[PDB]
Amino acid sequence: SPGIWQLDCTHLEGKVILVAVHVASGYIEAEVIPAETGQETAYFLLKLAGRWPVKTVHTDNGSNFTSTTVKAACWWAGIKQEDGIPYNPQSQGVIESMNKELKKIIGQVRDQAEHLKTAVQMAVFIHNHKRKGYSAGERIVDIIATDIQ
Amino acid sequence: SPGIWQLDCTHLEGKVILVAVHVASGYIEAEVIPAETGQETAYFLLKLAGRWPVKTVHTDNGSNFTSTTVKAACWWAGIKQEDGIPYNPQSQGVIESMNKELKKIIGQVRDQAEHLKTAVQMAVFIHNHKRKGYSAGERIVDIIATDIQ
Ligand SMILES: CN(Cc1ccc2c(c1C(=O)O)OCO2)C(=O)N[C@H](C(=O)NCc1ccccc1)c1ccccc1
Ligand SMILES: CN(Cc1ccc2c(c1C(=O)O)OCO2)C(=O)N[C@H](C(=O)NCc1ccccc1)c1ccccc1
Repeated sequence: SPGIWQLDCTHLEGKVILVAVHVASGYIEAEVIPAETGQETAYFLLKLAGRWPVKTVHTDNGSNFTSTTVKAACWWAGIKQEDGIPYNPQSQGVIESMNKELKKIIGQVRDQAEHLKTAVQMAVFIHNHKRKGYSAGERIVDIIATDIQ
Repeated sequence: SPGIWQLDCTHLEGKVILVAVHVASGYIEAEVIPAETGQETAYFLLKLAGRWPVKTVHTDNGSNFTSTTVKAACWWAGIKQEDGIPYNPQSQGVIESMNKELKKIIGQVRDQAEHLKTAVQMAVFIHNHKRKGYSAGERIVDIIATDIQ
C-alpha cells in the first residue's frame, strides 16, 4: 500500500496534464506535456521514483504499459508496472472527480499565472496542502514513516 | 529544521543544474535548466513547495534573493526567503562535496541516458536511495513525520 501509485492523464487548453496519485493518501505530482508519449511518461516516472518510494505503478493506458521506453524506465527505477484496470469500480470515479477538482483550481488561479504549467503546479500545491483534518501531504508522510519503522 | 531547504546551482556540459537540498536529511530534488533566471528559480520553488512542506529557503545567490519573480513565488507558496550565507562554514564544503558526488553519478550513467536531464534524474534517484544506516529519503520522511506528530 505505501508504494502504490496510479498514473492519470487529463486534458486542458489542448495540452496534456500527466498526474501520479499516491493511492493510499490522495497525494499527487503533475506536469504539463505537449503530448502523452512513452518517452514523456518514462521520464515522469523516473522523476517520481527518485522523489518517493515507488514500488508499483498502475499505468493509465495500454500504450504506456506496452511502451519499451516506459518498461525501460520502470526496470531502471525498480518499479513493478501493473495495469490500471479498476477491479474496484469506484476507482474511475475517484480519478474523474480529482481531474474535475484540479481543473477547477487551475481555473481559480488563472489571474495569477501567465503559463498553464505554473497554474498546474499551483493546483498541485493547493491539492496536497488542503485539509480534509489531515492533508494528503501529511497522510503520505505518515503512511511511509509507519512503513519504514 | 524540518522545513529548511537550501538552493544550489551547479554546472555541467555548458548547462545549469538547479538543486534543492533538505538541510536536515540530505534529500534532494534537481532539474536541468538552460540558464539560472529568476523565472526558472521561481517555478522550481513552486514545484518543490507543492511536493514537500517548505518553510524556509536559503537562496543560492543574491540575484535570486532579489528577483521579483522569486519573491512572488515565495509569497505565493508561503515560503520565507533567507540568504544562503554559510554563517556555519562547514555548510559550503558539504555543498561542494554534493555537487562532486552528483556529477560523478551523472558520469556513471552515460551509457544509459541519452539526455543530460535523464542522467540528472537518475542521479537524484541514486542519491536519495543511497544507504549511508538509513537513506536520505528515509531521513526526510522520519523528520517530517516526527514534526506532524
Ligand atoms: C509567481 N509568478 C508565477 C510564475 C513564476 C515563474 C514563472 C512563470 C510564472 C507565471 O506566472 O506563469 O512563468 C514561467 O516562470 C509570477 O510572478 N507571475 C508573473 C506575473 O506577472 N503574474 C501575473 C500575470 C498573470 C496573468 C498574465 C500575466 C501576468 C510572471 C513572471 C514571469 C513571467 C510571467 C509572469
Ligand atoms: C529509460 N531511458 C532513459 C530515457 C527515458 C525517457 C526519455 C529519455 C531517456 C534518455 O535516455 O535520455 O529521453 C527522453 O525521454 C531509455 O529507455 N533511454 C532510451 C535509450 O535508448 N537509452 C540508451 C542510450 C544511451 C546513450 C545514448 C543513446 C541511447 C531512449 C529513449 C528515448 C529517447 C532517447 C533514448
